[PDB]
Amino acid sequence: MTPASYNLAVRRAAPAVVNVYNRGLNTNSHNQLEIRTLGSGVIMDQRGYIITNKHVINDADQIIVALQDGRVFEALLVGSDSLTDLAVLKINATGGLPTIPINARRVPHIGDVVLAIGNPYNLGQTITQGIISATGRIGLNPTGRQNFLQTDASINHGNSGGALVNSLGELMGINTLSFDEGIGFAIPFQLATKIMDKLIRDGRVIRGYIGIGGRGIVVNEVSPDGPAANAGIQVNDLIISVDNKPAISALETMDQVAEIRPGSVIPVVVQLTLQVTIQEYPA
Amino acid sequence: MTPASYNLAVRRAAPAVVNVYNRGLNTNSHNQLEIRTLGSGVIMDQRGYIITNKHVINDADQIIVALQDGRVFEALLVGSDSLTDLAVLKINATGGLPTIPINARRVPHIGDVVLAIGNPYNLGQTITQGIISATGRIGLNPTGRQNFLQTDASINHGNSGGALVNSLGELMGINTLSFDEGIGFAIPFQLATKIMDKLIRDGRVIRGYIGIGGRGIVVNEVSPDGPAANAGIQVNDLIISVDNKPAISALETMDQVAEIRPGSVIPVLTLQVTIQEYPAT
Amino acid sequence: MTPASYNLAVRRAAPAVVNVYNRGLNTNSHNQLEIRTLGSGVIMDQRGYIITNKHVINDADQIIVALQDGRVFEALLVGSDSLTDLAVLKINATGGLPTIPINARRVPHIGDVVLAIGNPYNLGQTITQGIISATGRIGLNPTGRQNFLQTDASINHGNSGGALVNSLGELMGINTLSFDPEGIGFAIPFQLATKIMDKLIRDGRVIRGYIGIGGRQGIVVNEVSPDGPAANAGIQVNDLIISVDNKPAISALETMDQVAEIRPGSVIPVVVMQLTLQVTIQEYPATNHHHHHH
Repeated sequence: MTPASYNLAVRRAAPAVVNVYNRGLNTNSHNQLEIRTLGSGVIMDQRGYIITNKHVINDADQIIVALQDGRVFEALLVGSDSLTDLAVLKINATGGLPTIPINARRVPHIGDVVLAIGNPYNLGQTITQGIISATGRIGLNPTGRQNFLQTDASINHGNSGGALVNSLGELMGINTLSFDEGIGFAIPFQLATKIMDKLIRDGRVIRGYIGIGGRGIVVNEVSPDGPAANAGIQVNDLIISVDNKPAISALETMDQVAEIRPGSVIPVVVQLTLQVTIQEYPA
Repeated sequence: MTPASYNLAVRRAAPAVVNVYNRGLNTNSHNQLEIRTLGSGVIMDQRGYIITNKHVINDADQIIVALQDGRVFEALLVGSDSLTDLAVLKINATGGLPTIPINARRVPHIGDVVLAIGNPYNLGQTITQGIISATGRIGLNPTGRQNFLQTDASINHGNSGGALVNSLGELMGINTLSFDEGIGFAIPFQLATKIMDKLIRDGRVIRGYIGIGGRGIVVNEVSPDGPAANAGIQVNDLIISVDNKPAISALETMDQVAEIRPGSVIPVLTLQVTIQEYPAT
Repeated sequence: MTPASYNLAVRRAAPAVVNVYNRGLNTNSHNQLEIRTLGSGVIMDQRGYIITNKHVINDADQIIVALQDGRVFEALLVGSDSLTDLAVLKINATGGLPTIPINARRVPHIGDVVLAIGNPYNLGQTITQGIISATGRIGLNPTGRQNFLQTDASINHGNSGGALVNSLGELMGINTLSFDPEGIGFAIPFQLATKIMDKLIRDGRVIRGYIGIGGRQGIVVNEVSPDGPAANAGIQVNDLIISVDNKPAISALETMDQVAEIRPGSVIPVVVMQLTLQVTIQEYPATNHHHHHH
């Protein structure tokens, strides 16, 4: 017979999970480059773009990336995002690079078997398995850990920034050491992809803000003094059209707003059409 | 090729797992119902019965149940049992209720893949995967967590009182934290079912108690003047037969004793013994 | 539609996993064999040899083994090995024994599903599942936890000395509590455990060949310990080894594992760069200092 195994997922995806090293110049008294932090990362494509955790590369003076095939490269930071604890690096790829399998049409399901791939510097590349416990949201509106992907695969320091893949080796998400026990989190791959593209284009993730709450949609708390204030909007009414389409849920409405570029003026129903200019999510 | 997955089990079972909120008036003073303890529960049937843990509902003064589909209900406490940390609730079943898949003929086996489904109101409904490490006894004589079903599927607070199902979505047990590292406990579903019915029938679990720790069956203790001392029972003699059936093993006889109602007199020479309700905990 | 299950692996392998009890005569204040330390062990074959952990049987005044089917036996300590934390026990059972399924041709793969079977006397036989996170090395040459097999199957006190098996019930390794580790367990790869057990059965201890080199179409000497088989012969520091005992000297690790396998006292030819040199291999420097870093 054939022993049950997830080796196919490993062979397919593991070569694209790298070791990421944050090194500093003022870490020791002799001003010699020294490791301050370690982590994992995922090569996204052949141009040399790698996704890792922001907390892994914070304040580094030199970022080194090491691959399983032995190659070592210095990486450049292209940008980071505190809300997702994601950062994007850029290595100068010569001779081709291994890249993570991705299936943009695949829809992750609660209960899908998942493998967490991390290259802890304390024990070599490691793999652990669990399942997807909650799928998380892929929109740009920040809502906290409860909306990241959750899994019971062991996620720890030698995993963080590494990959979460299904049994086919396809990228399900980017492992991230906690947020907000026995449960780990990851940024859904669909959001991790959107964030990387935004970080390459602009050097930061620009989100659309409107300062409103609720749960038609009832404006529960909308007095952040943001845009919703400097326009037609009371602290106790019900909005209808987010812009030109129904405002079912608050969550599924803050995502539309997040994608709206700052400076844009849109029509917020409530039926006195009061226009508002979207701002850039607070620092 | 399709990704390996236990989503089938999830689709079938998760809608039947609910959040349970234990509110309390004499929570801090305004004398207003403040949420004191959260938990999970399993909707068992269309009559609206729900199984959760006894620790979740202790001192509630008001219990609320929220289903994954959004509906919220006030719940009636129909009974609870300390020995198994189970409690039964009942809610309005009018509009139809999602129910947990259950197969009474399904024999659980060590090695079976199981999913632990808990509805914590902090990170939402969470599903974890493991296997059954030990099947546990389904008898009524209380013994201890050791005889409960054991699994390595993460069992925590946002799980406690929730469901443990197999890959078909069928109920294997009810997750319980602890009350007779890496391993969690659950009440086997066959015991949970028997406990729930006894609670519906009498409002409490009534257990037979003879008081003969037979560690044939070699007796070993009958000191608390138990209904054994008050009959033809020594202190270190064996037991060839009880209630008229064989006396093969001790744990299968104690579950048997706990199954006969208190008062009744049966043959245990032969000084017809009288079973008396288990000692109130 | 039958539920997903690893019960088959359980039925084949769990019977071979036993409880091991280590007692001592001066445990209490009455001078009676008092259960000190517990553990698990695995019956490797019908003759009655059993593998368990060294730390479980250390300082044992009497070792007893209890099988799942009830049978209970007193056991003989045939030997142990600190480096791998393994020990071998022997029990005389004339009525047939349940043995662990073993397939010497199976090659373990990273991602293979595994079950950790531990027979503790606190919760009964325990079974947990995970996968192989890293396969580990199988040579005799000392290495430390980093090269044992790694798994996310949970490895604790009630597992140690127990079995790690694949979904067919075949032995992948022997569970061992850490070495050299958060939610990661270690096991001695079965190929290594089998070699160790054979050596313990024959010699009562593991005898490893030593050549005295730390050299990382040839090998580059890094160090040449004082008074070692290499030190006391043609070898100083930057010498290029072409082959040892007339065998292509490709890798340092392969060559070191090859030396560990050579009986001490043997005299072998070591080609360097042309320059043939006769070296008499010694026993591996006796020292329980290997996993300390000190």
